[PDB]
Amino acid sequence: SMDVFWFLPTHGDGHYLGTTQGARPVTLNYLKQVAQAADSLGYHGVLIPTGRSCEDSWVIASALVPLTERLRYLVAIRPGIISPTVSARMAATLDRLSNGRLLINVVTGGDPDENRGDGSFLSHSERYEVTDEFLKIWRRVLQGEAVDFEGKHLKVQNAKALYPPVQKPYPPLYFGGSSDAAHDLAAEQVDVYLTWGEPPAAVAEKLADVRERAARHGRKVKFGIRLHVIVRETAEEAWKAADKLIEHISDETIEAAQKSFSRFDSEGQRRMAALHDGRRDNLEIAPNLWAGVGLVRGGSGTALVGDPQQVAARIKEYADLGIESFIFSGYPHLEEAYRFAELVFPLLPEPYASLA
Amino acid sequence: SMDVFWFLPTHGDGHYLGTTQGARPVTLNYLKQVAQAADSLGYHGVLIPTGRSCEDSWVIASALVPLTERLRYLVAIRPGIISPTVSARMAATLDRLSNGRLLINVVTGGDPDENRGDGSFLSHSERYEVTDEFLKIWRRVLQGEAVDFEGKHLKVQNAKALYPPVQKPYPPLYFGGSSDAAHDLAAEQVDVYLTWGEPPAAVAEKLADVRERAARHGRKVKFGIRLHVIVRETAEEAWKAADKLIEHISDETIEAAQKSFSRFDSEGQRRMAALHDGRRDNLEIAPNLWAGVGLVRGGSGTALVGDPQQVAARIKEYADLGIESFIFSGYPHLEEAYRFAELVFPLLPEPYASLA
Amino acid sequence: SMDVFWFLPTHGDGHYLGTTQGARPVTLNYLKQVAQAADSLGYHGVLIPTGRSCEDSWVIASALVPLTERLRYLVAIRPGIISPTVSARMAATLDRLSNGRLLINVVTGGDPDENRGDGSFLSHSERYEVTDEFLKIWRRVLQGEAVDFEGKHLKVQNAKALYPPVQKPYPPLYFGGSSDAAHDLAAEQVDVYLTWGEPPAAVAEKLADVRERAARHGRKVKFGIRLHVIVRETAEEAWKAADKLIEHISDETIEAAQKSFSRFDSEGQRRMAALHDGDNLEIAPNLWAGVGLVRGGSGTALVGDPQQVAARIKEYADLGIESFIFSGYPHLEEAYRFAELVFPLLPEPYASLA
Amino acid sequence: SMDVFWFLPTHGDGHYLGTTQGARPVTLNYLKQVAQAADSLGYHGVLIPTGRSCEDSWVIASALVPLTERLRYLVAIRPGIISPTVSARMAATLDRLSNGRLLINVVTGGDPDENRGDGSFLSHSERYEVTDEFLKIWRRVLQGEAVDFEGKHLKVQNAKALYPPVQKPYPPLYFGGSSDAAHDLAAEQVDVYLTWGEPPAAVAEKLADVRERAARHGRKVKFGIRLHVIVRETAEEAWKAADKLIEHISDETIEAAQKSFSRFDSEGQRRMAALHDGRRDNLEIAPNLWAGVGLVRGGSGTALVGDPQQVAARIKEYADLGIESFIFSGYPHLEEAYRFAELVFPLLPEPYASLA
Ligand SMILES: Cc1cc2nc3c(=O)[nH]c(=O)nc-3n(C[C@H](O)[C@H](O)[C@H](O)COP(=O)(O)O)c2cc1C
Ligand SMILES: Cc1cc2nc3c(=O)[nH]c(=O)nc-3n(C[C@H](O)[C@H](O)[C@H](O)COP(=O)(O)O)c2cc1C
Ligand SMILES: Cc1cc2nc3c(=O)[nH]c(=O)nc-3n(C[C@H](O)[C@H](O)[C@H](O)COP(=O)(O)O)c2cc1C
Ligand SMILES: Cc1cc2nc3c(=O)[nH]c(=O)nc-3n(C[C@H](O)[C@H](O)[C@H](O)COP(=O)(O)O)c2cc1C
Repeated sequence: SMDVFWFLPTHGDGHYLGTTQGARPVTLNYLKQVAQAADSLGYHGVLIPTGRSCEDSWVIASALVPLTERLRYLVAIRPGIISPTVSARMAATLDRLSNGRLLINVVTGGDPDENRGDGSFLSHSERYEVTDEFLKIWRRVLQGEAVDFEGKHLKVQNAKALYPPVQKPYPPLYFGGSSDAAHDLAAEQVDVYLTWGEPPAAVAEKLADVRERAARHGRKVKFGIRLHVIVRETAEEAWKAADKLIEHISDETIEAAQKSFSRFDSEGQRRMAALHDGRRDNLEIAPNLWAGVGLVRGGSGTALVGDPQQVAARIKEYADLGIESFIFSGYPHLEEAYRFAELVFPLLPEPYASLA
Repeated sequence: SMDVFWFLPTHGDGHYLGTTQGARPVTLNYLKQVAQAADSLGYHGVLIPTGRSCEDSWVIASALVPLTERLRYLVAIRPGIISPTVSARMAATLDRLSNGRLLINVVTGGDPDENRGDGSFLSHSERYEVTDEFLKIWRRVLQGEAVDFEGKHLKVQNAKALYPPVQKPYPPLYFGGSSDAAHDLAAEQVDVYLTWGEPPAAVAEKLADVRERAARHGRKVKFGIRLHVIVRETAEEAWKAADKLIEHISDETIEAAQKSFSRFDSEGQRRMAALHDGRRDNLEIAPNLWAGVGLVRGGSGTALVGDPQQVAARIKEYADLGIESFIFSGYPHLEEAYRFAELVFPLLPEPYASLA
Repeated sequence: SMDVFWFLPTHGDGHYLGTTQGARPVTLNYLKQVAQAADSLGYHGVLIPTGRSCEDSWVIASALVPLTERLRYLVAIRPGIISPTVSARMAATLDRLSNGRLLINVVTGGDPDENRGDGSFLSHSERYEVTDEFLKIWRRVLQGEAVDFEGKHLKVQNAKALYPPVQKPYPPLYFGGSSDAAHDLAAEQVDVYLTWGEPPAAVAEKLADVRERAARHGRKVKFGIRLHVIVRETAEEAWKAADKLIEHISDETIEAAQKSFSRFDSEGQRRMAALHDGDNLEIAPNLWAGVGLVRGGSGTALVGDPQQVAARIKEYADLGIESFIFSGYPHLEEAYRFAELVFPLLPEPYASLA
Repeated sequence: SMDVFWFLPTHGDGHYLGTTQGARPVTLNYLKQVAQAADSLGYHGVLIPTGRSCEDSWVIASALVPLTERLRYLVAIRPGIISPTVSARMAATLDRLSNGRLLINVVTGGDPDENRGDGSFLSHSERYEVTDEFLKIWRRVLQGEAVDFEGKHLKVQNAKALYPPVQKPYPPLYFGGSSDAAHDLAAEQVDVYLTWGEPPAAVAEKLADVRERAARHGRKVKFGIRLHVIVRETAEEAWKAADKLIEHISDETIEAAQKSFSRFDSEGQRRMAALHDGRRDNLEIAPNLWAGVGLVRGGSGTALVGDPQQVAARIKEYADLGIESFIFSGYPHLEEAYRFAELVFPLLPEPYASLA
């Protein structure tokens, strides 16, 4: 069992990092190009990022749903800046229009400055308290229940969603986060726990922690990983692309990016930035795991680099740990979606082996 | 100058009111039908209702935008249940994908039970205080300002919308409401003031009140009206159709709907229900102005009934009062969009006279 | 088993016959409206007419194929004005793009003036000879065979269609015609035999004739009927709609239509135009011939309440008719009217769609 | 003045020539991908090839017209296998549906076996006699005339097309062919004469000949060229890409392809295969003009290879001869459409300089 996702670059796209050379602006036409490419190639879905640097996820996902047949959309909900009852009605409507193709990514918000710009002034513990109260209302409302809820942060009275979703009991909940509060929330309410591309040993420890917490609640959760990928026909070509991707990066931009990550209140971001510490040398932190992406890009900071045999082998290693969802990306997002499907799909389990 | 809108029945559609006989469920295909009908017939735009009884406005409008060329979407924002910065980003993204076809309807929420289900426990004056603070943030954020705002209800710090909208300074704000708080808010911040289909004398008084208040703020506002329409080739056919529309309505339905409106906290809803009082006699409150819709339906509760000459004549009276936007609807919404465009457009000003 | 089709008005649409009042021109947007209506309402497919007065069937059908999900397209081929190998490749591409939603209507051409305008100067017997030779090449080419064929009219040598169709052995062949040559052709090569809306006794005789010939060829053919439909909630409303449909028709237009039909070398058109002789328009219970007063081709309509309309359909079904191709004025609104009033009274899956 | 076209691979696509390795099947989805890329990237149009090895041109263009906004479609008509009146009606319908985006490529048919497979048994002179009679009927029918014509090959009597086209007097006629009959037909009836990518000196001679013949008819024709393009950021990358494109070609495929080109009765095809003769050495017949494509591919068999500066300079040479249309292609067609648009458009005249 394996779900392979792609990524919609709603914050921008291009050939290189840290420079405007060869940059592609986010347009409806280009988003349509990437989404329809992923649809026809047979990817399970696409992850749509959310944040101040992105166009709105819900507008994009809804606009592309009628233009695609099978592709699923992993769209982010952001508790604390929208009413849970309103959020559930949006989730139901999009799930209904898409005929059950909506997936939910629970995003807590790691940048306090970004959160204060949205009107939320909560501490790290308070953000997860809101998310816990949010998910309880959202899950119960989508199951047809008239919800009365009075917690520390959220209060609703007779909350209903009159239009039930297609997927039961509700669209699957995906969630990522590395703090103790995050792991407790994942073990109790979510369906899939997502992690960024740490080395296999570190990933295994995070998964074991979630399993133990989930077992105490009598639940099991599935696991997914988010990874950039630079795959070519030969390993030499792949590594040249990795060097070419970050050649135009200045040392000033590396210093500014690391200082901005230090201001983030996110344990996942602190772990991702601690793999390189803004150092251009020794970026291969593990076999075929290259951390050059994290020099500038925020969030996902590691990439699998190599020929198809090497990339599939690293995928198999993550798969052997219990991971069933893989969310890949590449620069630029259109071309690399074709490249990954044509070079790696035949080496993956069904149905990806037969798609190519 | 005149803009003629149609209506997207996101809360359901059918041939009759108050019954499930001959009802059309809200599907993507059917909404596509109505929106594409309105686009090709030459309607200026469509109004999309919002509320607990509707599918989500933002998901619907975004899904239909790539499937239409010229048609504009009058979409509702609801201050108090969503962050103003997030709402601004959504408007910008939809305005960008549509290439400047987005119009905003500011909705305060007249049903206290619906609002408490959304997590809002505000009084009537507090709801208008929130909307005042919400609109101030939203308007400035869409103009490129990094906004700091600390009011009674909303507080943002470094609120930014990085993607500017297509329409300047922002997508136009349409607003409806009959209370004194509503008239102050409309005179200060909105672009078009909307009213439901009251008789011309009452409409003139509401328009005169708004003009006077807007002058104190050094502004002028445009005016629009919302009406159902039952137009046939002869007056007898129109009046026969109007009778058939409410033949299945029972007294229990009338009592249940009217008592439900008593719980509503809306001045505009209270004015609309005071026209008919839940009684089936004397439903023609003015020449060719029939209030039979408001027996069950909430919100717009009056319709123009007559032959094309009479309907066009009633439209001119409203235009002579200063009304420039007309938002029409009919049952069922697909067929009646064709009927109005084929029977009434040739009798209206340009460009509607030349479309046929 | 029953297939209910609708109709794409590619030659024009409106509310009334014989007048330009309330007419809807053929645009991409309006064609999109009718096709998407038919798709979402659950119609099996749409028949797309062909002729000098229509937009080209292949262009329209291709343009609507990516905008529809389940709807089938009954598209016409015209032997004698296009190479059979070229026609076969077009059928294959459209069938592949549509994922097997293409249906083929074989049209021989009943208007000699229109045929001479396209460059074909064949007699009535010559038209069916060309069609017979056309279909033999077309059917074999789509089955992957490199075809060598040298007939009286058509000659191909190493004719191949490299892209195989989705439907096997080829997209189904629908054909209509009342002559003895047409019946021989239908019994030998076609899959569905279509007739216009004659009264049941006349329809039954034509079906019996095709059945006997098909048994001699060791085949069975399915049967379909083409019918206009005017259905309202009560019979009085339906008949009022029928009267309103033809109120703008004078006798100058009637004489122009009948004189035009006197030049058609078509057996199915003369049988259709002999039911009214240019009053007493109800030639059978709930079968009204007012449509054929101007419109060439389909000339009868079922008029009545849903119970009456379904009953007339049930009578046709009991004779062996499995395909029904309906239409109404205007074609968008009436597609909804038929689906909401008659589908619940029809067999599966139409009973469950509404 | 310059119009830059791309190409729809309706006969198949892939990463390499002469092998099925890394091949992309022609699907509706993939054609939608290529066409929409060219539309959003700003190409004037796409050329759609015709022939036994392709999916039908008219079905494809009709399928993509509603899915694109500005892109033009250069579609081929083959006289001798379809009635001119029927063909004119198809052009009118597609021109009307596309709102005047249809361009016509007149194709005579160079393969006698393909022509005999379609039922045409004509010699080279007879094919041009048929085409001459075909175009006269087609052009006049589209101008509203009821045409009576009795020629050597074609006879129509009261031929009419009731639906007039959008472009007047008819959609522009593009034509390619190098024989004396082709040059007479182009100078007499067509709007744009197209040639394949021969060296600049040979192209200049052909253009001067077509100019002289057209002047005797008191006409001027525009000129276009069809070329493959392999452009990368550096010249070394381009030539390695050119070498890799034909590395998997075996000599049993070159011999089987050259023997089939001999059977062709096509002057232009004969000149194209005379540039290389099937040899793998000295394929650069002119500065940055590489003939490696014509080793297998029938028809267009020369490519521009180099860095953006070199490719732009070769384009300028052809333009200096009077060429205003450039029809480009690349492997694979989706990726290379972006590559050409991002590397060469800024070096071209307006509007291509401002698109990037
Ligand atoms: C796969 C994945 C996807 C994420 N997507 C987003 C996103 O779109 N926007 C965002 O702000 N944070 C995103 N995050 C980060 C977390 O959702 C959250 O914002 C925060 O960083 C978690 O804090 P914590 O790790 O200290 O518990 C994502 C994390 C993961 C693992
Ligand atoms: C044209 C128009 C459209 C409206 N649309 C909505 C709507 O979609 N949802 C809603 O809850 N209220 C709608 N309203 C009503 C107001 O937005 C609001 O809910 C309330 O009635 C205003 O309160 P007030 O009348 O006491 O000033 C609309 C009003 C008008 C005139
Ligand atoms: C259901 C049906 C559909 C037809 N559709 C067309 C059409 O679209 N265009 C057309 O020219 N003829 C059409 N025809 C007519 C026949 O295909 C053909 O032109 C002629 O009338 C048959 O010749 P015959 O009756 O003399 O044997 C149709 C006939 C039937 C019964
Ligand atoms: C730019 C261009 C495009 C062409 N496209 C086609 C095509 O789509 N199909 C085809 O069969 N021939 C095509 N040809 C070739 C001619 O249309 C014709 O078939 C033949 O090869 C020319 O004959 P001639 O050179 O002896 O005069 C094309 C030629 C050119 C220059």
